[PDB]
Amino acid sequence: MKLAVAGKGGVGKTTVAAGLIKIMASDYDKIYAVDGDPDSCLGQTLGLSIEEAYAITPLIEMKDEIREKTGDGGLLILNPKVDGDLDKYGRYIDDKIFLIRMGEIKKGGSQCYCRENSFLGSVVSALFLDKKEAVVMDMGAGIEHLTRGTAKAVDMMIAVIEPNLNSIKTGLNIEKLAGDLGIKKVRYVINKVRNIKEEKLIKKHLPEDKILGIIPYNELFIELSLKGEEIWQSTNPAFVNLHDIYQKLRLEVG
Ligand SMILES: Nc1ncnc2c1ncn2[C@@H]1O[C@H](COP(=O)(O)OP(=O)(O)O)[C@@H](O)[C@H]1O
Repeated sequence: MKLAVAGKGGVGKTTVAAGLIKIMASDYDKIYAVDGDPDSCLGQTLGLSIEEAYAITPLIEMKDEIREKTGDGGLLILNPKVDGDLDKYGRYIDDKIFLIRMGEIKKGGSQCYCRENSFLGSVVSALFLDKKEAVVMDMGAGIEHLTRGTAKAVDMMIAVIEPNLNSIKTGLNIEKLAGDLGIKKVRYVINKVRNIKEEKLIKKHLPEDKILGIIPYNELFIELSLKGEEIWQSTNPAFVNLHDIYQKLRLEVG
């Protein structure tokens, strides 16, 4: 199974991705947790300490492997090859979850251009097309990491939104981009709903079949965030919601 989780920053996109990763880590023998969003740490949210996460060097910073994979000094390999060498780009969090941190993309200007991007692209592409084990990658609303090439391999794009017009619009934006790109399934996860009014607002703009589930606002996510980190276990009343979301998710995929 290949999943993409997108959402504007602050919507709780990383928290949702981590939750799904935690829950599906028992239906698969391995899962590629891919942090495609620099602004938030999928690693820490997954339970890693700020030290263990930093140590897992970001794809964008493997300046040597980038030079070697895209040819150096002489050649230039427009199509870097990366497969068996994936497990060298991350760390196993445990016997099931392998984490890869993309690292922030750049643009610069006529200096050291396009190389590293073809590197990350190769990784993403290999993860979705060449690899067979479940993959769950989170990303911002721009879903910049996906391409028509990989889009065909994405079983589902999960748009995480909050219960308000703006955010709902962003969700719809994501649905458009994902669609244009060729992803067949785009489902929503409304996070941080605080009252019933919000739930109604949601239903008034989004169809029922397009909604995976709702996650209530909960102080726990804030407390566990900066101490326990085990923010996703029976201990959390929101886990019931994740279970529902996940179950509904597998009903549509496989
Ligand atoms: N359902 C929720 N209820 C309360 N707080 C939440 C909830 N989901 C996420 N949060 C908080 O939202 C903040 C941003 O989460 P993250 O998932 O890191 O955001 P993004 O990935 O949207 O930048 C985190 O501090 C997280 O604890």
